Amino acid sequence: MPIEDVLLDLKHKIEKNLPAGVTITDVEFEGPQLVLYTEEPRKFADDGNIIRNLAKELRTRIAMRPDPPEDSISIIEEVVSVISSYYFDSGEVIIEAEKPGLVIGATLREITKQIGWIPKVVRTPPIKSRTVKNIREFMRNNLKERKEILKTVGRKIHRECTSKDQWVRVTALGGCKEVGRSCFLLSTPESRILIDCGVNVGSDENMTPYLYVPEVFPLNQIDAVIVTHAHLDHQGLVPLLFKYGYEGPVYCTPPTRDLMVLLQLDYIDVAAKEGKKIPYESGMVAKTLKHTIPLDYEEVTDIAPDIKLTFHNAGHILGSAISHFHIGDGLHNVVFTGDYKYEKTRLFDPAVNKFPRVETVISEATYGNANAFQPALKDAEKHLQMVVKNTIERGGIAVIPAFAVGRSQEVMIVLEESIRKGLIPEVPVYLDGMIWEATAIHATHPEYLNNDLRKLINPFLSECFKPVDSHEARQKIIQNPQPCVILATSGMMNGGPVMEYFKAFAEDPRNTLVFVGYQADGTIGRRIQKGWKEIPMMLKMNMEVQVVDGFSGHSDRRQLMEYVKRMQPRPERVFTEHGDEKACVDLASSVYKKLKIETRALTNLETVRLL
Amino acid sequence: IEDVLLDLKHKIEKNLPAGVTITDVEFEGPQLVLYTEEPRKFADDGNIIRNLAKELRTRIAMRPDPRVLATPEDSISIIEEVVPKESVISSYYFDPDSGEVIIEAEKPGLVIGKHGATLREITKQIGWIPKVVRTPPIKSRTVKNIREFMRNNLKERKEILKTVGRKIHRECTSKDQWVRVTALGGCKEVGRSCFLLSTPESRILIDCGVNVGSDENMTPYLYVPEVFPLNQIDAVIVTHAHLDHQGLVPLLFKYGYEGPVYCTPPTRDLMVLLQLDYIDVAAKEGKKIPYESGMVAKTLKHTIPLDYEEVTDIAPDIKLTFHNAGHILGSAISHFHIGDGLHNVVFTGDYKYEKTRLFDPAVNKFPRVETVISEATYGNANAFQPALKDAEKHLQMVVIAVIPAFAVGRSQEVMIVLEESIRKGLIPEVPVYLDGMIWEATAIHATHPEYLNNDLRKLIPFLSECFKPVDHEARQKIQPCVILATSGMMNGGPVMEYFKAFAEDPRNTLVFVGYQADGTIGRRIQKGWKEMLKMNMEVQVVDGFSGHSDRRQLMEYVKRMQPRPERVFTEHGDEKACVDLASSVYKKLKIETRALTNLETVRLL
Ligand SMILES: [Zn+2]
Ligand SMILES: [Zn+2]
Ligand SMILES: [Zn+2]
Ligand SMILES: [Zn+2]
Repeated sequence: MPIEDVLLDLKHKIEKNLPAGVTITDVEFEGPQLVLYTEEPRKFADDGNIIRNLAKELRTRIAMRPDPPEDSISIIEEVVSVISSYYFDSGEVIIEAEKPGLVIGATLREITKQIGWIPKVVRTPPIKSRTVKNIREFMRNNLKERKEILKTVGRKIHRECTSKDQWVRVTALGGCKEVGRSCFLLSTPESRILIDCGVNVGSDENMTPYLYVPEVFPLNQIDAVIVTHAHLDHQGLVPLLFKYGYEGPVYCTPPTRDLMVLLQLDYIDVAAKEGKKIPYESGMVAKTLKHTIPLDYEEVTDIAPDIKLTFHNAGHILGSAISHFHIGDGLHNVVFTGDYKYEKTRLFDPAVNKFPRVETVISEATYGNANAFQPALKDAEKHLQMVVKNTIERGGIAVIPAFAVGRSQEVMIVLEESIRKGLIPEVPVYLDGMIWEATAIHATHPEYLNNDLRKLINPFLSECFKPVDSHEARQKIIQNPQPCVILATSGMMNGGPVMEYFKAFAEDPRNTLVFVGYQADGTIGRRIQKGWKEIPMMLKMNMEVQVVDGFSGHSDRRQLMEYVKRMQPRPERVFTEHGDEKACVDLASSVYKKLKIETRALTNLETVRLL
Repeated sequence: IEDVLLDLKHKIEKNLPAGVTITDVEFEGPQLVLYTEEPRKFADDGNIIRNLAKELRTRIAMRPDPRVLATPEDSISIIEEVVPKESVISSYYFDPDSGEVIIEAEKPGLVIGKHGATLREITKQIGWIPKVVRTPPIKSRTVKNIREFMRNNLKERKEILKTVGRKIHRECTSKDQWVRVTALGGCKEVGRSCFLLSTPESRILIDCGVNVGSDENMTPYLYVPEVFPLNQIDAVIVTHAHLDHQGLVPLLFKYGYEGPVYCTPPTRDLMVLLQLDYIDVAAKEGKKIPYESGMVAKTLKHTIPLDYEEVTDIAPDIKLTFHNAGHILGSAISHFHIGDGLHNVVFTGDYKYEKTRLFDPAVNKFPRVETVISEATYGNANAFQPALKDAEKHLQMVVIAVIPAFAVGRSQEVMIVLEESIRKGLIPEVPVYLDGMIWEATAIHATHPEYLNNDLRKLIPFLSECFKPVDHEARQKIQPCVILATSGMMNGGPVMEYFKAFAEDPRNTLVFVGYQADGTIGRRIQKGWKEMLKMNMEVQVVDGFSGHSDRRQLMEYVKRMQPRPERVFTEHGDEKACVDLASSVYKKLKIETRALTNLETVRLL
């Protein structure tokens, strides 16, 4: 292996840059990173400048780690505040403390001295995520395979370039002139990157992206998969890639990682109970997680010999990213927005549109229609409060379909506040179908929220919220109807517990059904919102329907236009996707017309050349 | 697979009439073929096969079981007894694709007999089916070398037809339908045409040309996922014989392609001529050689000629029909019928929508067309060219005169104008020297009279005493005269020897008879560059023999297409040419149209 020889060259380079007294054992490419192993980690914990002075002269991302838990936990517990938990990752120990300042750098220095492990102290989450813990245990149980997969991915990233050609192009494999099954191929002569691989949203659930075409098969030709955010319509078929023999990395933000596992296991579990087609088994979710490499916002990451990736805040859901790809030594820069919201919301900061360079933007277009404004945050809230207030005060209960992550959380923040300020009546807000576990995960990723929510996490711990995922518990809400609010899955009524709630509450006109975001073509929710009163399960709906389209987590028409208009630098092309046909085409020609930027709607199975 | 062929056999045997038997059933290329020891019975009742074909939706030919076929040498002797000595048979060729023997006779009626009597007696005795043809005036050495090569390789040939055949008749496997076109070269440029037409079941490559311009080594983007692995390619279609459309077809074989190449019969012959010449000249001049001659052989073993108007299943869901393009001998417009009427797309290749000295106008009538992919060489708003009659008078008046030309294309139309001019006395007289395979190319025209228009057909000009071929001792000997010489845009060949020596005397003229592409020496000169060689030598442009539709003609072609297409796409022109023509069709004719870009894929359905 002539890659060993570039790692030796790197070892020796490093060794003559190191200060006296500091040694390393080995140097390895592990995923995106160059990793230095050391028998003296304390020395790197004390002087953070070595890694600075090292990365500097090497022009790359470098981590150090200890040369290779139950005795560590015990040695730490003597040496060290009210510690909730520990997690031994990279030779780090995460410590959860109610008072984190008391554990931190004199004392952190003394702790590393005695135990070697590097302490990362974190404030004890108000809520326990059972998913975060299961993933951590699963990663420990699979450390050997994981290290080996990182080595393989690493060496492939640092293979040498072999074409004397330069070009860049994007092929669409789903998510064009439709909402659903987003999946795109960015390719160069050296590299093929897959952005997203979603499930369909609409009439037919089985429909996948066009994965069987020469541009994607054989899957081993794929350098990486990027997941822009955790929504099923963007990650849901990533495990199918593995089923079909993909063996590279999946890159996403840390919260995406956690949500993706949650939503995936739930997808296939619900699919079994409801009796639909099950695209992959749970073993493929495990395989996807073993190949997942999280990256934080703003962390520039070599994912291929000629491609650097940087994630930025998208403002859509927890961990949602805008994906910037820097190709070559400044050959081209392309941004895939994923789903985004160019506006500060209760949970997140606005989508980012400042980049060192951007020649091409591929943007979503969900509210892309000329018509498609959505009410201001403040007005949407008052509207929700009034619909819910009125429903309760007259003895009805308010069913609000939602996704586990996305529309549910913003709705909860509004409700808790409203009840707290005596603006909706004190009444139980039931939460069904993984909403609550999804919310727990937010607590574990404070850095992915905006400043105000960060300081607050406390809304989500209100007495009002009552979770339910027991089926036995569901029936008690049903058998004793009693004025309340129900957030329940799934967000477009194509299935899930919201259908049980609906099957039983749709008859009394006193009740209300609250749509808080768009409902896509072909969905049950969409069909209801069009004033169909006969819904197949066949039972007739007399219940009030209100639409308070303020919590979708997407940029409205104005915001889509402002995002591109105010982008720095200004891009030379934009392409549109993730909207119904008219939405993509309307937004595209609007941007050409108003902003004079050449823009056009993508079509599934077309390939466009960027350079 | 044998088992599905038995199921066909046993099936056909159930419906054959009493007395009629078959031995074997094979897919050979696009056809299902029934072998029989009693061919006479199929010659008498044509209703047997014609019905079976229409029943199974597929072309069917019957052929004699080899066990009832005489050897060629005994067939030659049996024919020579049976036929009158003054029939004067020049040659024989025993086609192994069809169990037919082509007999070339000076007097063809004598070999056929009174009402076919003698042709009947010959088949009776030799099994082979005689197709008699009038002996071509010029002798094509290429045509003869190809025929001999096919005989020497009969076993591999039959086996390649079997393999290609079984692949064509594989069953469909997708529940999806779509069509799309990927461009791999020839977009916003002249040169290295190569397009991929694809469906969920099929991938078809149309053309695979060499570059024309500054850099000769430049190929189409053949190394991308849509083309590798090359076994995924069902078929290669070669629209016409020009190097900028077929010249790298043998590179495909070098890189492991093993399916068919489909083109017209004259294209086949011209392609082999021009390819062997390409690599031979590249050796002598000292440029990069992309493949060896062995790859031209391999290509020819895989070539399957189709005549115009022959509807041909090339894939489980694609039927192909060639039609006259009007550009050069054998040039085709390619119509692809996808599915059971899912979509129809025409690739025009290079074409000319006007009757010329040699050819009829490009065809633009089809049963259906939803998409047209058209050339755009003279696509600029500016790019009219003079009338045939006016072009001729101009050439006559201008006309030592060096005229760069391609082996096939510009050279032949020029030759017809010159011989006539000299004969009538428009230019008094001169030896018209012909260098670099022009003459051999012209011989090939004589072998394909059906691919010419009516008037030239009746005429076969080319045997005038004036024309003097030359291909190194002759070169050196070259006194007032005319020189047609290769290559047509001055990127190399003997015309550079002629030029290296005649460029100094201002007395001499350099005649450009067709466009010169970006990056060529001819283009540089044609722009009035005088430098390196000092270039005081008259330059005249008589742009009337390119063999392409001018701007008016391009527009007329689409404007009168029946049916009207829903989209057109443009290619094969310099950037401004492709974009200009596109938006001109959108504006004038209201048909959505746009120029293609290399490496983009467009979805048709
Ligand atoms: Zn989303
Ligand atoms: Zn989405
Ligand atoms: Zn041509
Ligand atoms: Zn051409």
